[PDB]
Amino acid sequence: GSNQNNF
Ligand SMILES: [Zn+2]
Repeated sequence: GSNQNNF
């Protein structure tokens, strides 16, 4: 699975 962090 792909991941995205929007800090
Ligand atoms: Zn993954």
